[PDB]
Amino acid sequence: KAAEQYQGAASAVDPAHVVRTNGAPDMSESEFNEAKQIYFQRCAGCHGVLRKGATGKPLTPDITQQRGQQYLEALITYGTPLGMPNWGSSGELSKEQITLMAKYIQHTPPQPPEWGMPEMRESWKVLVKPEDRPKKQLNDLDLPNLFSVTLRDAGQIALVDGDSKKIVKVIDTGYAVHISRMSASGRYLLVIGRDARIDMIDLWAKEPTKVAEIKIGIEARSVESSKFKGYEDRYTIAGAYWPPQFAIMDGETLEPKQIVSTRGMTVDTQTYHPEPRVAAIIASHEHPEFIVNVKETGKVLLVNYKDIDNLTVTSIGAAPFLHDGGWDSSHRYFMTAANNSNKVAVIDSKDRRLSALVDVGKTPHPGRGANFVHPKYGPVWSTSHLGDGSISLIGTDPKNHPQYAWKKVAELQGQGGGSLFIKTHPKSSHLYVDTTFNPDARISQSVAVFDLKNLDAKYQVLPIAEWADLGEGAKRVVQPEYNKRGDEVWFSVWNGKNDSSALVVVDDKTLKLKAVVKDPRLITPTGKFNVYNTQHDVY
Amino acid sequence: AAEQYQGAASAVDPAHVVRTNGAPDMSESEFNEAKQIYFQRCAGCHGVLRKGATGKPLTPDITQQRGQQYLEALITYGTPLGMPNWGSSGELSKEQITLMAKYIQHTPPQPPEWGMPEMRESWKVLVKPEDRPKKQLNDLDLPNLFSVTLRDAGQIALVDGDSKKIVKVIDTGYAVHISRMSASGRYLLVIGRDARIDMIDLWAKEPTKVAEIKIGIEARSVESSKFKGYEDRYTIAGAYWPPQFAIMDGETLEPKQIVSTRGMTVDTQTYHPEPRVAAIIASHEHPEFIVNVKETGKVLLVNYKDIDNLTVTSIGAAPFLHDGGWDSSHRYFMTAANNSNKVAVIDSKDRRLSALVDVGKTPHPGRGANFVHPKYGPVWSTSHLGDGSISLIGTDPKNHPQYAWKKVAELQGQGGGSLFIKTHPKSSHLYVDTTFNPDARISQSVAVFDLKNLDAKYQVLPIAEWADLGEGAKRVVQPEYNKRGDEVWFSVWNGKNDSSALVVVDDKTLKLKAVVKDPRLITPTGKFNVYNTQHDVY
Ligand code: DHE
Ligand code: DHE
Ligand code: HEC
Ligand code: HEC
Ligand SMILES: [Cl-]
Ligand SMILES: [Cl-]
Ligand SMILES: [O-]
Ligand SMILES: [O-]
Repeated sequence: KAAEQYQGAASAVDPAHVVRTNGAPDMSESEFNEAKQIYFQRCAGCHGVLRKGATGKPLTPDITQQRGQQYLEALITYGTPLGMPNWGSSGELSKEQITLMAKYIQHTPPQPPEWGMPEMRESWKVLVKPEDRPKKQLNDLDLPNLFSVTLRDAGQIALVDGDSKKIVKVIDTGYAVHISRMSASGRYLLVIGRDARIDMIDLWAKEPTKVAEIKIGIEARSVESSKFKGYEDRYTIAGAYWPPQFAIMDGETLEPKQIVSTRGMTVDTQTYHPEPRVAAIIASHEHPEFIVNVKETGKVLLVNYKDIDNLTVTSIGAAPFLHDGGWDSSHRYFMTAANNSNKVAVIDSKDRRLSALVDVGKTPHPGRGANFVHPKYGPVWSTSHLGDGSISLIGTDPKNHPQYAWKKVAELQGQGGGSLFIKTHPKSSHLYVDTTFNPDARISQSVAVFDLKNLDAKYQVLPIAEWADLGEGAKRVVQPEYNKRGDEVWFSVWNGKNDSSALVVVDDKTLKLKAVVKDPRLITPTGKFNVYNTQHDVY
Repeated sequence: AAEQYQGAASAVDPAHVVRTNGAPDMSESEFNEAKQIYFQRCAGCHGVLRKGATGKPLTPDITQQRGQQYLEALITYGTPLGMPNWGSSGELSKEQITLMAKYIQHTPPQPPEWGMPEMRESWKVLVKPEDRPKKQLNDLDLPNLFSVTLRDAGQIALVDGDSKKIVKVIDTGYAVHISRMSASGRYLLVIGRDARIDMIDLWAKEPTKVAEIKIGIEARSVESSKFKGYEDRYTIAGAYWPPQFAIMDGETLEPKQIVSTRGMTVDTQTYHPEPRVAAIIASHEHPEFIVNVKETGKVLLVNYKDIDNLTVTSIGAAPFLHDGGWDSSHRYFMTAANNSNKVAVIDSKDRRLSALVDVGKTPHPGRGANFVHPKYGPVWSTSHLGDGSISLIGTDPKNHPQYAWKKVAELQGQGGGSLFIKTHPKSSHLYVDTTFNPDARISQSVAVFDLKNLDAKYQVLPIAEWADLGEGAKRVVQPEYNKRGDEVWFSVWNGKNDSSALVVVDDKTLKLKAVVKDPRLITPTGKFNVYNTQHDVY
């Protein structure tokens, strides 16, 4: 009873300021559930699970009830010129469904489940123990020139032989794999589904097979491996959208070791955000650390894994809505884009500080980017945009080019907006830019190609989808990617699940069609990752 | 383009996203009546989101599982595991108990957040640093000054150590929990349970405030940078609500950084929506702050070398971290994980957990008591709330490795309900209070041990009786020495409508030396001698 009286006094919290949430329009289970289904299918991607993920005012009951039914129905029906699509005018949703959505967002957001160590360990599986694995490569494949291609809707990936242009093996994975990464030893391929399911693949088995799997959350986009000298295959890390966390696992068995929450304060307003989704992750070559991007809070965390028992993290403020990015030519400065902020943040992995914030076009989407030496400006890194058809060129040589370092030194103009990936190679004199989400069929079905030796000349349009000879469907082209020797560039013709897709290969030296990869198993091909170029960050 | 880019369905499955309810309907006045009682009688232990106590959380998934009649029965009769009985004791009525059972079956109401906009708004620079004196403009003996908390009055009193008189009374936040000194010895920092901080300049004609700010809705700790070359550089504070800690300018109190403590636990490694910040201590080995995170049982090493890009080292200890203090060398932080019945040892130099020592039932050391044992060498001691034991733990890995981080021995006090143990380098006595012991006489007195003869039983000093105050519980709490170390002060914490006092004992003779009475001395609690606090002399 002593300790009971010790903790007996009243809380300093004032009961009058603790608020009960409600005042929302009544809706039955049937109604609420119908709206909820539409929300996660059509609205969650942008607005998040807790509805504070998009720009502008959140869809939380404090704001939505302020607006009212009529305002909400009207906004959902016609959308806004600032990124909010129209659901009524387009005919996507009915007025009955819209009335339900307006009522739905006036209620407290329903909570998805958490995903802690117990859930992770339960999902963890060692298919083949390290001891039972081969001591050397048991097949005669040219592993470095292998391509890990995502068979999105089929929940698989396919290993495609670079030179033979044929599928060597199809592997079952998590749903709609987002990216594929290579371990520092060049032996293990890591893939992560958008459902947060990771699969570890041993390229040395007679037939490349999975040796381990685990689920790190409910939804995720990124996975990465330790690339600092002396740590080959030591640790694997992955970022989840939900729950807002990232986990570190054993690089050899995928055993969950540490789980860290990213819920916290924003860089701009320094206010609390309950859903800071983890975006791009890149491994540092300067220190034994992982560079993790936190979207909504706009924070870049340097997670040191020299000692994972007592985790040391350095939090660098950048800019809101961090997404994708990649190394500069020297592999020291992490060029990442804060797309909704229309800026590119530059992270010095050596000094461990924000080198700069560069103003670019509308919604930068570099991917990993494209590096090359500009005649006039020296070493640069480039990115295309979703919001416009411009290409930003940024100086990345502070040491020998201080006049151009971290400055949007110049621009280029591609076919138009809706661009996703820009690309080049050290041995190439070409710069490729796609237009996957451009509203025009012809533009979305082709790629622009610039001449690095003559940047003043207009790009040449390569009819990628046309060359595929596939028939009907949107046939959107996406992410250009080089081979080991980078004497040929690959593209994906992302056609419908019930349509016909293909991989188109172009001779980089001549800009001529070289091969077209077709197979009934090649369903909804999206991302493609050459083993060598991915492992050694060649872009 | 961007609308089609971010247009695919979320991987989150709608069928697993749950809408909450199935709770017993209650009107606004019924809900508010129950809510008021919750924060007044239950929040302390269970927390705002009701996941703060041991055992099962009071969240709707568990409470609705238990049912209305199970909940009423438990609230009425309590349990022998830390849950008080509210019906049997007659504290709450059956109508109120029914309202509470219904209340906990509903989603926990949410108090507001408190970020940078709220902090800068509460921020006030009363006297700019350039307008502050360049020298001590008074004749006071600052180092032997005592900062006494006048809890219920929302003030503190500066009492002159040698003269025994109140030098000044200052208006502060409600119920200040602790006083702390800047490394320069010039500034006094106080923080109320309401999270309001006040910076006082002891060099002014009259010791007055020069700045203040609110860093939350509820807090308990505040600290100053004590690493060499960082004198009055930064000031940190931990809050209960929201679960965060903030770093400010050690000269103006200007909010700089705010970090959330919400995260995974050390044991189950699961998410905890309310890990509250406890004790905080400034490292002397590295320019960093050592912060304790209760519920998640984590000890963070917040480096302020570069306040723009904060680097934090998270060290897992044990759940329910609370208070603690340095060993004799000021290298190892001895903190208690009360509900786990353990004391964690954090090596601030090597920056790792040196060990987990098993002690008594609910250890409550405060800052602890360091002294050299005749046999086991240098030790660090603590008393308990759960029992009458006193643990002695070896703290010398270099010259006494065989006793390092071990419960080397045990002493026995008057009983449970103990809050603080104390000693001094110049003293040969060890004092331990028993503030919350259910027996009036035991709670109104303290035990004193002879460090030159630990085998001998303690002596009992009638502190409250010596005060001659009349009626009231007259609970005695927290012994504290003067800079010299020949005087030991005690607070006689009586009701606000009763008479309280500070009793001072001659440590050399164990005889009454003085009694401080004043109509302004209302509900005196914590007393902090300037020198001993500033230099961690304990
Ligand atoms: C955070 C993130 C990364 C960086 C990972 C890294 O390198 O660590 C990334 C990279 C990528 C990369 C990396 C390419 C590279 O060369 O590095 C690819 C191929 C890719 C295919 C797609 N992405 Fe991606 N992508 C998201 C998130 C991300 N995508 C989304 O949340 C978004 C906007 C909506 C969604 O539904 O997921 C989205 C849409 C897409 C697509 O439309 C693509 C083409 C197909 C799909 O399945 O969604 N994302
Ligand atoms: C986190 C924490 C510390 C360590 C701070 C540091 O070192 O930086 C501390 C220290 C302290 C210290 C430090 C003493 C020292 O010598 O270091 C004092 C005087 C003190 C007086 C009280 N404490 Fe305290 N105290 C709490 C929390 C804490 N108390 C509670 O939450 C609790 C259990 C319940 C409550 O109602 O606050 C509680 C009850 C009490 C009391 O009942 C006291 C006697 C009076 C009061 O106002 O609550 N606490
Ligand atoms: C700390 C001194 C407490 C105060 C004040 C209150 N509660 Fe508590 N409660 C506490 C503990 C340590 C425990 C677990 C005890 C055990 O035997 O497991 C509890 C438990 C409860 C429960 C039951 C939980 C369950 O098993 O389903 C209830 C319903 C409960 N407490 C309610 C509650 C209320 C409403 C209180 C204020 C009027 C209250 N508790 C105060 C510790 C403490
Ligand atoms: C991204 C491609 C979006 C999708 C898909 C949906 N919304 Fe959206 N929404 C988005 C943005 C960028 C904004 C801000 C627009 C602005 O001009 O400020 C919004 C805003 C809304 C609002 C209004 C909020 C307010 O100002 O009070 C509502 C009510 C809203 N969005 C609802 C909503 C629903 C129900 C959706 C799916 C059926 C949905 N949005 C999709 C971005 C995007
Ligand atoms: Cl934070
Ligand atoms: Cl965490
Ligand atoms: O992407
Ligand atoms: O305390």
